[PDB]
Amino acid sequence: FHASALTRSERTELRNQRGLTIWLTGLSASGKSTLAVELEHQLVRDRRVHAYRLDGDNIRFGLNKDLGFSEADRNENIRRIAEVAKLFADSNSIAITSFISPYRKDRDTARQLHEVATPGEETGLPFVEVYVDVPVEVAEQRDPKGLYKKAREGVIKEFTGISAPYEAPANPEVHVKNYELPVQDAVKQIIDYLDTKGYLPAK
Amino acid sequence: TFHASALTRSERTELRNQRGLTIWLTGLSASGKSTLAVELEHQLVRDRRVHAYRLDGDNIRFGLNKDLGFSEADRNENIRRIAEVAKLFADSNSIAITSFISPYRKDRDTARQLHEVTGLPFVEVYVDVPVEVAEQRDPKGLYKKAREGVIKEFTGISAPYEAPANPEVHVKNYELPVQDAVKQIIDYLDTKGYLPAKKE
Ligand SMILES: Nc1ncnc2c1ncn2[C@@H]1O[C@H](COP(=O)(O)OP(=O)(O)O)[C@@H](O)[C@H]1O
Ligand SMILES: Nc1ncnc2c1ncn2[C@@H]1O[C@H](COP(=O)(O)OP(=O)(O)O)[C@@H](O)[C@H]1O
Ligand SMILES: Nc1ncnc2c1ncn2[C@@H]1O[C@H](COP(=O)(O)OS(=O)(=O)O)[C@@H](O)[C@H]1O
Repeated sequence: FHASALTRSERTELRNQRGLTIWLTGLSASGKSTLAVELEHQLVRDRRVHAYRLDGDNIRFGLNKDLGFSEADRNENIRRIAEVAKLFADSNSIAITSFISPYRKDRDTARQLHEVATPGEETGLPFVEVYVDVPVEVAEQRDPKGLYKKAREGVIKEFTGISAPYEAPANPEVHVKNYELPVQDAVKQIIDYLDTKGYLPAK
Repeated sequence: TFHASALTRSERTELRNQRGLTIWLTGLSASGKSTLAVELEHQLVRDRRVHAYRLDGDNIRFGLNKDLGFSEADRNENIRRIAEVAKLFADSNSIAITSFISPYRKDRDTARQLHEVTGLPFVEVYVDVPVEVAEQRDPKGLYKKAREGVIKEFTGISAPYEAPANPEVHVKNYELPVQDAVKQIIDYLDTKGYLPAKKE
């Protein structure tokens, strides 16, 4: 019987794909969730790989149902999400996250956790920071849930882009100017990048 | 010309060619949980060709749960988080394999309902050895430290272990080859049709 756990190399070959994390960041209504859902469809369906999205829906009322909006809780929220994305990446799955993650330190913390060697290997796992970029005016014109309106009326306290800052990434792996660009083209810009790094199986 | 709705379990199941579920190991320190987890993961990924992942002390205690100490509020939290992570894995159509002592019936029960509450299968595996067997293995000298009071509230010595009354799989993991134990688990999984067809 095997006494040593599967190595990244054995798992990579046996699962026939690599593991990495795709981290979307951008204003509310920039389209993070929209790109994540379609990106996941193509990866699993079109590319035949294991990919899984982490977002408010499966995190907020589960793993992080105990976190509020305090500085401490906001940091812990990001920390936990990052550790989880890392576990999926370590299992040779492609984790896709779509949290506003407004602060540079939010993404730095997630990147660092991924970029540090894993128990056994000499390297970490790829962390692909995708800036889903739209001017605030574009986000406000979308405002599907009315959040911006309620943000400009204090109904919502400190809202990214309105009463709290969004710190734009200077050097994201993928910068998607997600406006006046069809969703299919934006998702393609992402998949095309992944292919240039050979992060995906043939096709 | 794009998907507005996220992949459904049914579709992810078709596309991934496997079901997702959580195999929860529970038992005393040195009962053999990691050994079983490692070999089980090898067999599921290699021989059965599926996506499975072990959640053990290694990748959890120093990462996601590094902030957790030992107050009971902490041991409950440790278990709760692990259960939620296992569920996400099952939801992704992966077979999560967790190996934590998880001494309290309450925690395992809470973990289970998190899954069964349509829903994900939760296969509770009791990796059972009487305490004298675990204490004679004591590969890391933890039992010796517990006996000397160097480690307090040590499961099975100075803290309780609530054995599962009706676990899906009961492994009498003593004077038993690891291969036979893993086979017991995998065979149970096939009786439930949880795995794709065996490779020819
Ligand atoms: N490339 C795009 N072109 C036009 N509309 C888009 C595009 N991407 C996203 N949207 C639209 O913008 C709104 C916000 O998208 P959403 O995914 O909910 O954003 P976020 O997850 O960043 O809050 C939705 O109405 C969505 O359909
Ligand atoms: N079936 C077995 N028979 C005899 N020894 C075993 C068996 N399974 C595991 N062990 C031994 O027992 C020790 C504890 O196993 P381990 O898997 O680390 O336990 P646990 O993870 O439950 O604390 C190890 O030294 C291992 O080699
Ligand atoms: N007080 C303690 N009780 C039990 N295990 C302990 C204790 N202190 C340290 N350990 C170590 O931590 C492992 C148990 O950790 P877990 O499996 O994560 O336990 S659980 O109860 O929270 O599920 C044991 O194998 C042992 O190496």
